[PDB]
Amino acid sequence: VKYVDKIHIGNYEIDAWYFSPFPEDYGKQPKLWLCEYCLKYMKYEKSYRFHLGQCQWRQPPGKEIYRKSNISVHEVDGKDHKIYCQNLCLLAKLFLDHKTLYFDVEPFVFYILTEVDRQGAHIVGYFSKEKESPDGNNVSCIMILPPYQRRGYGRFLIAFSYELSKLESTVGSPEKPLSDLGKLSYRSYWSWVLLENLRDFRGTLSIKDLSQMTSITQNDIISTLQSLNMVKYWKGQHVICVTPKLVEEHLKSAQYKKPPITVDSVCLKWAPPK
Ligand SMILES: O=C(NNS(=O)(=O)c1ccccc1F)c1cc(F)cc(-c2ccccn2)c1
Ligand SMILES: [Mg+2]
Ligand SMILES: [Zn+2]
Repeated sequence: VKYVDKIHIGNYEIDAWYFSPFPEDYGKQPKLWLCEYCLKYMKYEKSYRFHLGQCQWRQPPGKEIYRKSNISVHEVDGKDHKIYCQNLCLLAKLFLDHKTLYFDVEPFVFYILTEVDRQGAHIVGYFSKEKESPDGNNVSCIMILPPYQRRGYGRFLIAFSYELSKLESTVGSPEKPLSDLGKLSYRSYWSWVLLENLRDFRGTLSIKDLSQMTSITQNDIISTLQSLNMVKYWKGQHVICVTPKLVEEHLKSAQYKKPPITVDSVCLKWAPPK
């Protein structure tokens, strides 16, 4: 009843954070070996090395809905690529506590973030999304592989998820409960997006205005402004209350000085030209 506790994927060895229900015989091995392109999981270095020489995948399946320079996103329908998405969900569960869904991947669309070189498109992370979210969740689960965490890739995927919400003419919010790292990442993302808009629009924006500009829900906006102490309350209404000294002294922290990977909406292929 040994669990999977270590994986080898690409040129990375990664320790597990949580139990993932790989078949029992796969957990018995010291490490489990993942093809970084098709996400097939294997029990031995020799089966892994043989697969690397045979596997012709060099990128995620599905449609490449984003490509700028060597940063790429693939949209993968869980129904059209069931095995690939199950493998993805088992991999993700090694690093996600709350994720309970691994094999019934059909209700979901998966957005795979990759980093490309001459060899292929190397998986960095993903977020899943319900094709029909009754709550209004524009992200179900989001996971960045540990060697890529805290390096801007999670920020890119969060920004990407709100770009999709904009093109759908809707607001959206990540599904709860958030992971520990997702909660910090969303709070940091919401802060920068809201603080940048208030700096560049003179604050002449309501909470509803910000919600339409960013596809962030009014609730997530309000709780973020509350954390920034930038909202007044008047007769049941939340009112933005902000000055330049407030905006700048919150913006000029070290948090908002790493240059992001940036979602260039020009390179997002949402609708075909015909
Ligand atoms: O890698 C991430 N965060 N660091 S970040 O990209 O540089 C960044 C900077 C500023 C603002 C936001 C932001 F994401 C990241 C983001 C998430 F949503 C989830 C996970 C995650 C959680 C659980 C397991 C694996 N992965 C990791
Ligand atoms: Mg590790
Ligand atoms: Zn493969």
